[PDB]
Amino acid sequence: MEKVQYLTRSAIRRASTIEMPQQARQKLQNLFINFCLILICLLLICIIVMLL
Amino acid sequence: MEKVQYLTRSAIRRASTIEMPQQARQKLQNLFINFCLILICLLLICIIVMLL
Amino acid sequence: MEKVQYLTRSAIRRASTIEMPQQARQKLQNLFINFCLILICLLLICIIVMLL
Amino acid sequence: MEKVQYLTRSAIRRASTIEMPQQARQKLQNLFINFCLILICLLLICIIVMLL
Amino acid sequence: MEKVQYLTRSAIRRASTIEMPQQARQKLQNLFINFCLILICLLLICIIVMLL
Repeated sequence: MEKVQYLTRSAIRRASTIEMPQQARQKLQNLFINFCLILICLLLICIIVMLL
Repeated sequence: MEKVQYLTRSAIRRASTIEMPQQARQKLQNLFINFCLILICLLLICIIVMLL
Repeated sequence: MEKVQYLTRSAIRRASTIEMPQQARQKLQNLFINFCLILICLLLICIIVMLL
Repeated sequence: MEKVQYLTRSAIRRASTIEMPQQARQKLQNLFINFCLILICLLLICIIVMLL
Repeated sequence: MEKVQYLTRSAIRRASTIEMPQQARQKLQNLFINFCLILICLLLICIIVMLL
C-alpha cells in the first residue's frame, strides 16, 4: 500500500483541529443548504404576513 | 470482488436508518435547491406587491 | 465491453420518464442556480426602492 | 490515444457556440455563487436600514 | 512520473496570481455558502422584527 497509509495519515494529521463524527460534517453541509432554502422560504412568508 | 461486497455492505449497514427509494434522495437535493431559488423569487415579488 | 452497454442501457431505461435534450438538464441546474442568485439580487433592490 | 482526441474534439465541436477564456466560466460559476450570498447579505441589511 | 510534474507545475504557473494557504480557498467556498444561508436567515428575521 503506502499510498493509503500516506493519505489517511495526512488527513488525521490535518484534521487534528476538528471534533466531529465525520458523518455530521458531510450531512451538515448538504442537509444545511437544503434546510437553508426552506428557512428562507418560511422567512419571506412571515415578512409578507406582517405587511398584510 | 470483495471490494464491491464491502462497499455495498458498508452502505446498507449505515443506511439502515433511512426510508427512501434512493432516487428521491438524489433528485430531492438537486431539484430542491433549484426549486428553492424559484421559491425565493416569487417570495420577494409577493413582498413588493404588498409594498405597492 | 458489457460494462458500458449495461450503464448506458440502465440510464435509457430509468430516463424513459424524461423529455429533455440532456444538455438542457445540465445547463439548467448550473445556469439556474447562478441566475437565481442574480434574481434574488434585483429582487431585494426592488423592495428597497419601494421603501424609499 | 484516440480517446483524448475524441473527447477534446467533442468539446471544441459542442463549445463552438461560446466565447469565454474557459477560466472565466469556471471561476464565474463558483465566485458568483459566493458573491451572490454576500450580495443577498448587504441587500437584506439595506432593507432593514430603511425600516428603521 | 512526468504526468504529476506537469500537472503540479501547471497549477503553480496559473496560480502565481493568488495569495492564499490553499486550505483557506477550499474551506472558504464551502464554509461561506453554509454561513451565507445562516446569514440570510438572521437577516429576514431582523426585517420582521422591524415590521412588528
